[PDB]
Amino acid sequence: GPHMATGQDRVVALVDMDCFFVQVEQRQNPHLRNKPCAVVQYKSWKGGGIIAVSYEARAFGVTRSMWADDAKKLCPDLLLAQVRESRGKANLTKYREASVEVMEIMSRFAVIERASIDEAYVDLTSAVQERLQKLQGQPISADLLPSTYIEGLPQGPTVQKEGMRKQGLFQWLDSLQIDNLTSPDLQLTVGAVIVEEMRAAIERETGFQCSAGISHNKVLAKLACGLNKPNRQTLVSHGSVPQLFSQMPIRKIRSLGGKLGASVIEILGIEYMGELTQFTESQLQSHFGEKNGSWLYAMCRGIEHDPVKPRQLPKTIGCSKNFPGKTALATREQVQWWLLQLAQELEERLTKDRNDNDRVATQLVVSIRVQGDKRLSSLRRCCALTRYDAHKMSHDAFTVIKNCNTSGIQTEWSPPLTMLFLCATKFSAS
DNA sequence: ATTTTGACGCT
DNA sequence: AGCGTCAAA
Ligand SMILES: [Ca+2]
Ligand SMILES: [Mg+2]
Ligand SMILES: [Mg+2]
Repeated sequence: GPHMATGQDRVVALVDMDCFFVQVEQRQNPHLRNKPCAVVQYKSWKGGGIIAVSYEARAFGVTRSMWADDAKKLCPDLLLAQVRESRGKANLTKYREASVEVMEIMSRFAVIERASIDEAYVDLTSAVQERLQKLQGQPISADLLPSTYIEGLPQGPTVQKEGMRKQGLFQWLDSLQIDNLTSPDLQLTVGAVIVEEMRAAIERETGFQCSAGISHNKVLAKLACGLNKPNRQTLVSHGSVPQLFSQMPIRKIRSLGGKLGASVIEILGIEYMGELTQFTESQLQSHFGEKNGSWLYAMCRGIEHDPVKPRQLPKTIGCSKNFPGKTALATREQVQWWLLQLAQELEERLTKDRNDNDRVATQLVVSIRVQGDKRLSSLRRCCALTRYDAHKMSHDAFTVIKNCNTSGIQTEWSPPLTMLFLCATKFSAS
């Protein structure tokens, strides 16, 4: 009771751009705005693979990973924007640069952890304390929270979505204890005010809309974010966790969407996150290991301590290309030419990175896949990255992989290569 | 024949 | 160091 830590010590937000690559293309081409549209890579095979989908097109059932020919079967008027191709491969530069726009805006408000090209965690604890001091116990107006949902509300004794949103927000604000600067619910509420301001700044200065979750840790913030998409933000309080988790499939919590979450379900014979509360910490550790067991015991109670790491820039810079089916590289000069294309894109991005961010990569990671291999990577080998030189980098990658060739033949390559991947890693300040 | 990414844990 | 997991668009 009095010594039971409740995981209410921080205010953490997760901001995620809505249908991000689509929004980048729609900002560039106004003909695509407010339309069912998608972003596609390549075009020859089945119209290209869809990698992002507007909410208008999602209403027709269009999804990511769909071939555009099939998506057009669901959505005959679907508009498409193609990823740029350079040196024979898809090139994501436009989206990386849009991401920088958004991340630099967010960093004005607080320390951020770049979580992916279009999402960042925000540690708002300090900013919240300062805003609380400036407000002088003044109550928080619903007008400061015009796109915020309070998960779990309204409850107790309208048929429209905005009307529900407002009633729950009213109930929340009417219950708030604003005279206590230490109340975690008030801190989350002020966090939500700041996130409204952050999201307005992002939209004003880029045109991009986003959603956000606000809660006491990264996992709950990430979950909250997805509850009301697009263009809305959701506050998940500590008190909301029991009800929220009671029907929440385990696979919806970050890191449990894969094999571990499957084993939790299988071994324990449960379906929802809240059912985890009925096991002791030692039981969970026995099944899933010391670290996972401790994490699960705390997480099913809404508690998690993983910090928002101060890192706005990616730690690796990589280029990769698949060679599916019959395109798999079967000659030496094929392998070498594609290694060079990858190395040239890598050198461009690396030189830009060094100029912008005062750092130099020191290691080159070469990874390949062989035809008929189960895994995504069949082999991974490192070498020194000493010069931002695409010919040297491609030569060194070839040197470290040349020995994979089972061909007794000079020119030929066997087994054929279905994937090449060059990654620059191990950055040092420059 | 989703493809092209990025972070982190285990041994 | 190399492999595997989990996740983004
Ligand atoms: Ca997104
Ligand atoms: Mg995202
Ligand atoms: Mg997504």
